[PDB]
Amino acid sequence: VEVMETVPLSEDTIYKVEAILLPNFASGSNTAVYQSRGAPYTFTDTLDAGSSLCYTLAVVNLPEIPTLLVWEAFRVETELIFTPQLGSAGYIRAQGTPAGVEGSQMYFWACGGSPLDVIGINPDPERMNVAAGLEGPSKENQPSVAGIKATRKQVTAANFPIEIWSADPTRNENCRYFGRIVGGSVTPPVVSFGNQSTTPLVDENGVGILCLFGAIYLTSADMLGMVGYAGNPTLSDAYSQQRSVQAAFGRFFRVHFRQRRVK
Amino acid sequence: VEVMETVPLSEDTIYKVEAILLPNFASGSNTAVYQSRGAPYTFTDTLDAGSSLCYTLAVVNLPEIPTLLVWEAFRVETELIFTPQLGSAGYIRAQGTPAGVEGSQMYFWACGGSPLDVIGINPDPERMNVAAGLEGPSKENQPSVAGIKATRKQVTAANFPIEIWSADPTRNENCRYFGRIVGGSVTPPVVSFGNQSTTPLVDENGVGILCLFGAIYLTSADMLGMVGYAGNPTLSDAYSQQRSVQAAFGRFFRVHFRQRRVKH
Amino acid sequence: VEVMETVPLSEDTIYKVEAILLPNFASGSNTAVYQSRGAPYTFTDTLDAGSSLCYTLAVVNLPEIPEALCTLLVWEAFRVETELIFTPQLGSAGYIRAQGTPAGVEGSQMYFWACGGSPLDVIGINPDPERMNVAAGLEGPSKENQPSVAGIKATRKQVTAANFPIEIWSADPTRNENCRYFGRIVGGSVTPPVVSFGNQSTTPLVDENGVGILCLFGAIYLTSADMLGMVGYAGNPTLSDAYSQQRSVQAAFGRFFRVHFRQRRVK
Amino acid sequence: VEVMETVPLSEDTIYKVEAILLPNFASGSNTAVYQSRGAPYTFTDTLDAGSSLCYTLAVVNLPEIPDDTLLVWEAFRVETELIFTPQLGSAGYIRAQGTPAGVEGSQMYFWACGGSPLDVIGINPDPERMNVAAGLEGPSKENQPSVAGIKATRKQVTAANFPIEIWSADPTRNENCRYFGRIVGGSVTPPVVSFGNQSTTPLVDENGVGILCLFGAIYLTSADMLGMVGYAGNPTLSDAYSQQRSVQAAFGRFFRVHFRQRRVKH
Amino acid sequence: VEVMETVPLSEDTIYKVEAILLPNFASGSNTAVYQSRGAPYTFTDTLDAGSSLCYTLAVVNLPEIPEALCDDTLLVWEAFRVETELIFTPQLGSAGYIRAQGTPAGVEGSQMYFWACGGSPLDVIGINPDPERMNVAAGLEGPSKENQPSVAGIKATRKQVTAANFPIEIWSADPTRNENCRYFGRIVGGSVTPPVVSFGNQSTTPLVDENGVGILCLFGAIYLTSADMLGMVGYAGNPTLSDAYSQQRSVQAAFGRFFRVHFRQRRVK
Ligand code: NA
Ligand code: NA
Ligand code: NA
Ligand code: NA
Ligand code: NA
Ligand code: NA
Ligand code: NA
Repeated sequence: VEVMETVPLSEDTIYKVEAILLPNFASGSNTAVYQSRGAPYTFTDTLDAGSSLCYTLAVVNLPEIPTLLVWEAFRVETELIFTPQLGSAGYIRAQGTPAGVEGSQMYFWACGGSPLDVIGINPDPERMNVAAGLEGPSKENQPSVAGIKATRKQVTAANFPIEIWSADPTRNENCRYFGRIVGGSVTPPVVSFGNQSTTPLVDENGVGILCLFGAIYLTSADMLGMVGYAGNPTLSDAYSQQRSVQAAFGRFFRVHFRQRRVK
Repeated sequence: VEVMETVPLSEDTIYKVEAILLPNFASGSNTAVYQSRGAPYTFTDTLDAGSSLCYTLAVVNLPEIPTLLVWEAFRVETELIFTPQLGSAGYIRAQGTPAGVEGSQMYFWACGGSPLDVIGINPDPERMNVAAGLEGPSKENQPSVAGIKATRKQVTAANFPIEIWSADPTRNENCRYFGRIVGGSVTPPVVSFGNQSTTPLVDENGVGILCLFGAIYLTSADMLGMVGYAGNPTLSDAYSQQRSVQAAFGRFFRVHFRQRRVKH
Repeated sequence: VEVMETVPLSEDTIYKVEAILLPNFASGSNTAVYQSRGAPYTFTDTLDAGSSLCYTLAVVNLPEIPEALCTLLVWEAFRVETELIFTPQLGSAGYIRAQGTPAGVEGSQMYFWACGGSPLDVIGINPDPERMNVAAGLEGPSKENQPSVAGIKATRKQVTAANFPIEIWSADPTRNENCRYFGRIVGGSVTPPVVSFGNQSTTPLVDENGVGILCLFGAIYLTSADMLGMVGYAGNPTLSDAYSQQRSVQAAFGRFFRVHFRQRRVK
Repeated sequence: VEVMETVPLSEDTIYKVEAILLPNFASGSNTAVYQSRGAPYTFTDTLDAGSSLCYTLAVVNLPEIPDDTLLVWEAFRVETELIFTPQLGSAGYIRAQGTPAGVEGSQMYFWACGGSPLDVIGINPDPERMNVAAGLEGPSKENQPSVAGIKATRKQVTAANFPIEIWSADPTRNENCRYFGRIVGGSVTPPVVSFGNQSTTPLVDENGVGILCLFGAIYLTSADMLGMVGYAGNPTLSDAYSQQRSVQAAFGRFFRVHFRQRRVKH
Repeated sequence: VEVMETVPLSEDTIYKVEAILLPNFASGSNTAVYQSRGAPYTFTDTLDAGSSLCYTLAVVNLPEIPEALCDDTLLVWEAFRVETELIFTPQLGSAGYIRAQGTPAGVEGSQMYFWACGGSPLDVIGINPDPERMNVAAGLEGPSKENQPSVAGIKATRKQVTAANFPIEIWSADPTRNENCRYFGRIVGGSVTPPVVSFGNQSTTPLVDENGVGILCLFGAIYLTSADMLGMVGYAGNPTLSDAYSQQRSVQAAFGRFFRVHFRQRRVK
């Protein structure tokens, strides 16, 4: 598509979308399950549906506009919704203190004119399996790296686990995304939030996200760590059967649009 | 409301409000309790009044001003008041050293023309309860997420626990807020403070907080971690009965105002 | 006072003050005790003189300005260089027997400096008044059954002597009008300190109107406190119950200040 | 070479290269072995081929370009990003703490873009005790001290078997190259990987001159070690399971390099 | 001296110095010992030569300037910016292993990262942190024994780093001196703190003051000083971080600190 000039700003040529994407521990491709804590995360060699956080997706329809004019997203405000977890996450008997949330984390958002492109990799393919309800890589004896043989798909269903699928920097042409992954078994999360920040979506030529299909595609995943059961001990072998993934309560998006002429 | 021009600055067309919001571990709606350490935090299934930190609110009336002129808050200085805690927090017997303050944290302030809008979510509703003296989510079988069915309220009383209520980004239109949450069981807090920094409150159009009701609404919550009892061991099973939430001693606000012409 | 223009710069109308403020574990008001490690910090319910780090203060007289009174000329501090003096602590702090390695310095921290035209205004709060006492040699809050918060009943005064413990006294943001200060507190029982230093950085002291610290009393007031953590005794185990009797607060060796002045007309 | 003016930008005078460099636990100089986890890292006195992460190299051909001066491609900026996913149970579990182990430990994040191979210095950190296996490049055995002095072994990364535990970028060379590295120590340090598709890094020096591809190719080199991990379904971070503990690398490092044309004179 | 204008830049009026300062665990003043790991660090009350990291110094002579002295003015070399970078590699099994945690030990512990560039030697202050209990071995420069307190006051021992035997556990840069020098340091405490080393070949640091004046090489040389301690390590193939292997724990330094210093000429009176 050839990109031409923006349409002069006025009440009729601007738009905004607000959404909260909810944490998703899907059971299957067409069954997102919205809950902020997973089912207990078992220590088996298999990634299980219900305990493994998946990307959340939202496709938000934009108004029809009467060469062609399309909506162009030029900035986004995005913020996580969360509260501090003390006793809600159980307690550490050995330290006589609330456990809180801690562990490995992922903070991720994307805004695009089409679905998020991802690469699916099994990190320990001699040993690790992906349950039938979740999208896993193809079984083609490919190595555990992001090469030409790696499985590539788009996030168009509820069951893409974040422990398998990474954003594909070789695609995602008409999309902006940002991610941060933190390792460690007990690492503290840090969640900053407010209502004053905004992120531009325009490239070096001043071009934002062109909504050529008349919708905006929002994708997110926000894992903050692991937690136990409220009122119970945790962070011990004895209570390993109750340890669960904690996600944020939601990721807010406010996307701002103008109109762009394209050919 | 239609926002028009600012009034030319002069002695009579500016104002400032100073306040220190004090930590609050309320026992009920109409009873804030100002203390910087909570009652001991018990490991039960219930969030209890007295041991769970709640938002602190202040509504500060602004002078009458003789289309309509209103006070517009355009910037704020806000700072935490605290001191290092060593032996005041107990000691760790196994490590032969003062315990200090450590654990999960929240640092939060808001400035607005009306009360802070919040979302209330029970993070483990099958197991966790909120005591009668605290505001809890409605019991409508909603899932534990910030969706359409999540309980939405305004912070208009002393008994909104931070372990339940988060600022609502779908609302708070005439308000600026900033928050930071740190997890972990024993995470060290970091508190920086001074008297040289300021934060603007104006949006993209140069418009600050319009005090349409003739008052500025300040809201804060500042949890620095957990502590034990001075002179006693802590961070062990044996002394969990004494472990308490530590808040800052206060959050200072200095809010600066000009006047703005508006049309209702 | 009403602030007017700066006096044009020249050899005669600028000045600088250099000082190193030394760590102070005072035993009383008029006898600062300069040492970089406190007496062993006991686990009693009392903050003890000798083991608790106190603010350090220096009041430095500035030159008389000839024909100052007419409008009056005063010295105006408009920027400051300030840096901590320290060295890495390995075996000097003892060793951790269980981990077979030098202990170093670790624990809760405070880094603080202030520059002003009068003493630092502070608020004094006992964090656990049902249980904790302040020893008689140190300035403590008044005993007026006030809650342990920074409210209107909290004890307020100025740091004018050697015996204000940092575990009690915090800078007062409702006062300190002709003073700039910056503090950072770090919690945790074993937190590593980080000390960055150099001789290239400078901090401005001017407000939004371009006005720095006006030295109306004829002196610059410097206040500091720099606690880096806890340490043991060289050659001995530490970080254990058995050696808790030897655990002491470590401060920096000094805080350097270089304050730069010009002249300002007021009335 | 004398550097002259850039060629006016147009469709025919600009180019870009995309590549994903893959983690390499080489068995020998002849063959990179692309895998994101090493073979188990044994606690012997020898660095072993297959368990030690090596630099990855890619030489990417650029198009031929149609007085005594020449046009060459000039790389003026680069987008580079790591491809990874969070590791929970895929890394085993910590039995004592009843929780997934994740990835943690010492780290290295490194990229280079150049007109010729990366210049490196090879140092044995403990030469009285530590050996380097025959399948990996090690320093010369010339009784040199364990420091980066004039006697240290200097080589270029032109093969698959340069272990990052021995070979560091040489700041005395690497003239027509930009590189950036970060090493993090500690036995259990959490890695932090930030990524996105909005960031770009300039490659131009103080004279506005980028990487001059005098040989008609761009040389990319990387290494990205994120920590250690165990086996999925098994305990780890204990003596009992030390025989399974393995180095974890990123799944790949993406590069997108942007070029213009520069007039030069040999 | 009175500083005047810079000399117009040209091939003949610019210069650069490159050096790699190597880690030094000296046993005496005139005998630097270049090695990146010290001898085992004993837990005695004495800082020992061979196990304590000392500053490394390089004094590099600059070229004579033709007709440098003329009328009442003199040309001198002025250092106006510096690139400096640490040379290191990740340490896994090279540092031993932690038996209890079934993993390589790596490098961890207290750290110091320091560089200085000047027209004369680095001015330092020497302080014994625990003078009732701690001694400095005879081969190393230590504070004077004058009953001075353990602080940076007027009785603290002051001198310059002019030899190989100034331990970093004693000697700190002196902010009351170092007039014609720029320095930068960072100390990190803790018993097991991870080091973080960032490096590249794109960064440069200016050496000019508020008046645009860099380091004036009035003595005809550039003085480079560095110290880079990254933590502690064990022995390759052995357990570490335990009481049983404490006798093998050693300080780990960087393999070198690179400097590239850039000069122009400055007229002085
Ligand atoms: Na499983
Ligand atoms: Na549409
Ligand atoms: Na409870
Ligand atoms: Na005591
Ligand atoms: Na080995
Ligand atoms: Na070519
Ligand atoms: Na010793």
